[PDB]
Amino acid sequence: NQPYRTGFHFQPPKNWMNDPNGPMIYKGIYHLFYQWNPKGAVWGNIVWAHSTSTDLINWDPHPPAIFPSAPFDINGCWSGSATILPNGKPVILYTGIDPKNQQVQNIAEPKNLSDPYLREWKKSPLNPLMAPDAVNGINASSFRDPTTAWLGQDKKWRVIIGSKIHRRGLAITYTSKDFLKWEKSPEPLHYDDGSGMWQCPDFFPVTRFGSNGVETSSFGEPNEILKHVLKISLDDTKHDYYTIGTYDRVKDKFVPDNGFKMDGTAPRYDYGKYYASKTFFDSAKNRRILWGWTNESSSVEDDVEKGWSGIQTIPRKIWLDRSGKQLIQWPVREVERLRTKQVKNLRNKVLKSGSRLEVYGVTAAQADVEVLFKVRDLEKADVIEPSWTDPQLICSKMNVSVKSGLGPFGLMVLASKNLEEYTSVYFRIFKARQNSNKYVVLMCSDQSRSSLKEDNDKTTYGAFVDINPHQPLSLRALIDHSVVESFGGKGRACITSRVYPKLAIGKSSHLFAFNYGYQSVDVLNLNAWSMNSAQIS
Ligand SMILES: OC[C@H]1O[C@@](CO)(O[C@H]2O[C@H](CO)[C@@H](O)[C@H](O)[C@H]2O)[C@@H](O)[C@@H]1O
Ligand SMILES: *[C@@H]1O[C@H](CO)[C@@H](O)[C@H](O)[C@H]1NC(C)=O
Ligand SMILES: *[C@@H]1O[C@H](CO)[C@@H](O)[C@H](O)[C@H]1NC(C)=O
Ligand SMILES: *[C@@H]1O[C@H](CO)[C@@H](O)[C@H](O)[C@H]1NC(C)=O
Repeated sequence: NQPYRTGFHFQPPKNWMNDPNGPMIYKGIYHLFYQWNPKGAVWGNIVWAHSTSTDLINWDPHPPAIFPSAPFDINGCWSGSATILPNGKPVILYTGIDPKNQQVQNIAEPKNLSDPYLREWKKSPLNPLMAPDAVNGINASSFRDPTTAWLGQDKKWRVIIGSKIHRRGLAITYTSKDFLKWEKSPEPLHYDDGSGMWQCPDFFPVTRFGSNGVETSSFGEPNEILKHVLKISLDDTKHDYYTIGTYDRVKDKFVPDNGFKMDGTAPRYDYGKYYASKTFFDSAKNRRILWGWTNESSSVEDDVEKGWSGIQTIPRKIWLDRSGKQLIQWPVREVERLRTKQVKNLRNKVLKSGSRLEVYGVTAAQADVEVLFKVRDLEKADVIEPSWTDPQLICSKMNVSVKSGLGPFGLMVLASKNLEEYTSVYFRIFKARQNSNKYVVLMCSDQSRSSLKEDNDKTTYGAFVDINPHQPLSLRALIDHSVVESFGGKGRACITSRVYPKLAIGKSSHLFAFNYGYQSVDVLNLNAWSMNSAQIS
């Protein structure tokens, strides 16, 4: 009755969904809460719906845990997070709205401490632990989204909240004696002028040279080398920006790396439809999982008709790149279990100027794509014009049918029978200069013809990929009907989007490997795997 729902991602079986809340692991069992509306498909009566997992793919439902049932949140149960106590106990810090509509911070512990499901959450009476008042003085309507809490070189527990002072975005921190009495720190971990409110802030360390993530309370180790990443969801831009740096424990301030603010030149986790993103430390695999919400690119009139709004992007694994100034993301390996026992392959195939070879035997609407493009003679690449600095902007000013020396060439997913409607993520190579052997790799995700219904978020997203076009260029594509996640250079580039085709659905879907550019490129290899369904609820 509806071909726009995902088969292996995650979403409620009905109604609106928002921010990802309190992601963690306890007794080998992962947990996921989130902003959910039990009444309709439009933001409302938000509650902390629950679900659990053993492979971050299959989810078992559970009745809402944090919902309005006390003064301190009688008007709403906003986003929060869960900290792992130095004994294995998992609590929660969430923003509730009290009887006089003002963002207060409340804490919540579990009931049956032995229950591996933690379905019943107990909410302290001392709540709220933190609230905007006459002394702290802050926009009571702009003090929410508390992060996970990290100890320190002492007993002092630290955490930050997202606020704003006259357009001055920041992260208010509160030191805690023993996770009960919280003192309002007289200085934000950081802040940035210009950018509005700071939402869904997240603060966590990353080892420099290591794939597996680091704990949340790790401090100055003489053997291991740590770095820090503060990410915050912006308001007036609806994107996610992070930044890497150091953390002077003295002034409890965050110091980004060599000239890098949180807005202006700040990198995005995802250069497409991403939001409310948040991480969490996996004790079991020693990795850091990254959750992201991702709006609904369909008109609301649709969310009301289809009965649902909001999907959750596949948990990603992030970590610092070798260069040290960019996070590397790549979906959880355990998801490749939904891959059909079969295997669609294609190796050593030429892509003549403006050619395209179809990928046949595969659920074109629910698969895992993956290509390795090879570019010969990089010299044929064009030299970028000055102005072209914003990735997104270039991909929007130069659609798919506009040729380039090296490009455009990538994938066409959920493509229609004869291309009346298709999606096209691809690459374009240019020279940074002319003789200073340095190239720029453009990753574009065109949405202009993603569907036939003019009423959809057709905005195209753009991004740059820090890879060396000397070797082959990678590009993966998770395919799941309405949602498509793009990955370039092994995650180095993550552009996700939402499509709603009228002809490209179910068994009527097609895939396509193209190259409509001048110079012809080669397909060193390409594997498309059909993807079975995941038990979501
Ligand atoms: O409880 C809502 C929950 O969502 C967030 C996500 O960033 O709120 C933002 O998005 C809303 C929908 O566009 C806006 O109305 C709201 O003003 C904005 O902050 C979280 O901040 C919040 O916890
Ligand atoms: C509730 O928690 C208690 C912890 O003492 C546990 O003994 C009990 O099994 C739980 N409830 C049940 C029976 O599921
Ligand atoms: C800040 O607070 C004032 C009064 O509480 C409110 O009118 C204003 O909208 C707030 N600014 C925003 C949008 O964060
Ligand atoms: C959020 O989703 C809406 C549709 O509900 C879309 O139009 C918009 O581009 C997305 N982000 C914003 C507010 O720009």
